[PDB]
Amino acid sequence: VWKDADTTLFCASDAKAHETEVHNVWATHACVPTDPNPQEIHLENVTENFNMWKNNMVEQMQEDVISLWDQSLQPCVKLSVIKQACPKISFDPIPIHYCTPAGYVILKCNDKNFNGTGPCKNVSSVQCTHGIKPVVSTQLLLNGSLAEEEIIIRSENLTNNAKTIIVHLNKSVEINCTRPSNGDIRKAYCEINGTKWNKVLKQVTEKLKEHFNNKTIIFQPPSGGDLEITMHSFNCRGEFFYCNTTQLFNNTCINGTITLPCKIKQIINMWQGTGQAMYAPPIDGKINCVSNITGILLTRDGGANNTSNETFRPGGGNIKDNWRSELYKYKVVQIE
Ligand SMILES: NC[C@H](NC(=O)c1ccc(-c2cc(F)c(Cl)c(F)c2)[nH]1)c1nc(CO)c(CO)s1
Ligand SMILES: NC[C@H](NC(=O)c1ccc(-c2cc(F)c(Cl)c(F)c2)[nH]1)c1nc(CO)c(CO)s1
Ligand SMILES: *[C@@H]1O[C@H](CO)[C@@H](O)[C@H](O)[C@H]1NC(C)=O
Ligand SMILES: *[C@@H]1O[C@H](CO)[C@@H](O)[C@H](O)[C@H]1NC(C)=O
Ligand SMILES: *[C@@H]1O[C@H](CO)[C@@H](O)[C@H](O)[C@H]1NC(C)=O
Ligand SMILES: *[C@@H]1O[C@H](CO)[C@@H](O)[C@H](O)[C@H]1NC(C)=O
Ligand SMILES: *[C@@H]1O[C@H](CO)[C@@H](O)[C@H](O)[C@H]1NC(C)=O
Ligand SMILES: *[C@@H]1O[C@H](CO)[C@@H](O)[C@H](O)[C@H]1NC(C)=O
Ligand SMILES: *[C@@H]1O[C@H](CO)[C@@H](O)[C@H](O)[C@H]1NC(C)=O
Ligand SMILES: *[C@@H]1O[C@H](CO)[C@@H](O)[C@H](O)[C@H]1NC(C)=O
Repeated sequence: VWKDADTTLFCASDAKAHETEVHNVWATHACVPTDPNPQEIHLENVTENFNMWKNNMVEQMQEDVISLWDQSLQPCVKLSVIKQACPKISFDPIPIHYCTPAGYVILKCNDKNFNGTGPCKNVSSVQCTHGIKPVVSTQLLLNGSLAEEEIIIRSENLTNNAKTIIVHLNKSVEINCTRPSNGDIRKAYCEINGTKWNKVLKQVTEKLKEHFNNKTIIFQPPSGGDLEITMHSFNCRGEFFYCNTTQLFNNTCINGTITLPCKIKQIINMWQGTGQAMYAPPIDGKINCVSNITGILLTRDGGANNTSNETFRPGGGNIKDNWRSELYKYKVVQIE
């Protein structure tokens, strides 16, 4: 028998001790090696109680990704306004596993269409999660895992427009971002196949209808707020990219290549909440990153319970929701 508990987890990874990349460096001294023979025990006739929006596992990943960025990504000016060293780095996230110490176990929901909250019929017990890459981004969830069957709408409270929505895709759409080798060093662009993106976006529209009484589904650009939230921001090879996602939410098409205009920025608002700092100028050459879009962060407009329209805008900024989208199927329990 077991009870719900919060505990201190430990991480594991396949960090190459030989490597210079900051995530390997970090994982080398912070995580143990992954179990080469991991076990998973199906619990027969067991139904358990999950809640992705209240899982302590998410607060502990957050704490780790902070520690990683604070030792890896050093700005040149920070805080008492300090000026320090900010050397260009090798940067490419690696998968991190989370594991329970003695006397505890992780329970896993295997229901193909589990939404992140409620009971789950097909449960197993494992010692570690799967490998999760700590990808920090807004608007679009990159390089995650995909839903196994249908698209999944996740939200702490659908009818409450203040709660963020996580759309979990079942089909990946590549986004391909380049700061060309050669001139404005800060100009970049992301290409997305519009045929692939618009088909999937229309699948989310029809999915959102099941949950919003077949009311009309409308997308719009974010009304305002932080640059970090009104644009798709993320880190590619150590450079901070800020991309304009207007064309991604073009209701007109719900057929060609979509090119988003992007800006590499040096003055950032730290998602760690540590303020505004200045990073180093970009490395020379073709800065390129190809990522899989595997989810979308949305906020529904308020004040439309009168109309038969429902508007959604790509949002985010709470980086913990990025960790939730991968830990939603797990929860820690204590064994007596
Ligand atoms: N301007 C306000 C400032 N916002 C941020 O720091 C912020 C949010 C999201 C990202 C972000 C996301 C990314 F994906 C990437 Cl790549 C990135 F580089 C940055 N940054 C805040 N300061 C406080 C302290 O009271 C706040 C309340 O908690 S919000
Ligand atoms: N106390 C609030 C906290 N203060 C700072 O961050 C801060 C003070 C001075 C500098 C500074 C000075 C420089 F000369 C250079 Cl070059 C630089 F890079 C940074 N930064 C903030 N947090 C957020 C959102 O995260 C803010 C909105 O920007 S202000
Ligand atoms: C339960 O989950 C396991 C692990 O993914 C899967 O192989 C199996 O098909 C599932 N069975 C049922 C009845 O849900
Ligand atoms: C998830 O499923 C539970 C159990 O049926 C339900 O109570 C909850 O409203 C669902 N949430 C969403 C966002 O569909
Ligand atoms: C994704 O899910 C939708 C339902 O939300 C379904 O119609 C579609 O066929 C699925 N696509 C794939 C590739 O599984
Ligand atoms: C969800 O939101 C609605 C509307 O904001 C509210 O009436 C309801 O109480 C909320 N549910 C919970 C469990 O807080
Ligand atoms: C990504 O786009 C660049 C152009 O910026 C192109 O050279 C490259 O072949 C693309 N990669 C993939 C995998 O499509
Ligand atoms: C875009 O995706 C469609 C499939 O939806 C494919 O048939 C087409 O060749 C793709 N085009 C490009 C330029 O990637
Ligand atoms: C994003 O692109 C649209 C279309 O060109 C433009 O109107 C808007 O001002 C851009 N947003 C920002 C923040 O530059
Ligand atoms: C996503 O994964 C690809 C493939 O490993 C990698 O090349 C790319 O840099 C990753 N993107 C981000 C933003 O981490």
